Amino acid sequence: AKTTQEKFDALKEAGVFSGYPGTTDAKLGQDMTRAEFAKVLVKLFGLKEIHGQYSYKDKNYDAKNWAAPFIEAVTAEGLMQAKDLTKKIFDFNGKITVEEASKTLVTALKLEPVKDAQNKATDWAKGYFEAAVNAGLFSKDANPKANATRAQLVEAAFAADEMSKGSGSHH
Ligand SMILES: [Cl-]
Repeated sequence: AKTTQEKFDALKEAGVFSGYPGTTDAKLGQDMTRAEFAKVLVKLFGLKEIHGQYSYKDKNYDAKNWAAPFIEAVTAEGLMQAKDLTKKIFDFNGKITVEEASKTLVTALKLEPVKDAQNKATDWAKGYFEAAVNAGLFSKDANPKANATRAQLVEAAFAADEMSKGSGSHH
C-alpha cells in the first residue's frame, strides 16, 4: 500500500487535490476549507460546475468567488448543505470537519447511515460517521468533531475513489 504522501501525489496528478493554499505541497498536518473540499468532491466524483447560480447568503458568495461553481455542484448533488440552514450560510472559509466529510462521502458512495450509531459525533452526524468508519474512510480514533487534517482527507478520498472505481459506470 501507498503512503499518505503517495496517495496525495496520485490524487494531485489526477487533478483531484491541490496544495495547501499558496503552495503546491501536501501539508498533511494542515486543515482544509469547506470551499476547497467542495472542489475535491467535484473532481473526485466528476460533477459538473454550476456557473451563475448562488444558493447561499454568505458574504462574498458571488461571481467573484472561485469556489461558487463547485459549491453549487455539491449542493445540487446533495453532498453538502448550509452550515446554518436558517441563514443559508455555507461557511465556505470554515474548515471541513471529519463528520462533515463523512456525511459527504457516505452520501456520494450510497452507503447507509448506521441506525443506532454510538460514537463521539454530533447528533446529526452519528450515523454518517459510523458508516464512514465502518467503510474504512476514517479510522476509528478520528475525532468526528475535529477539523479533518489533509492526511485524513487524502486517505478518505483515496478510499472513496477506489470504492467508486468498483462500478463499471465510474467516470
Ligand atoms: Cl456540509
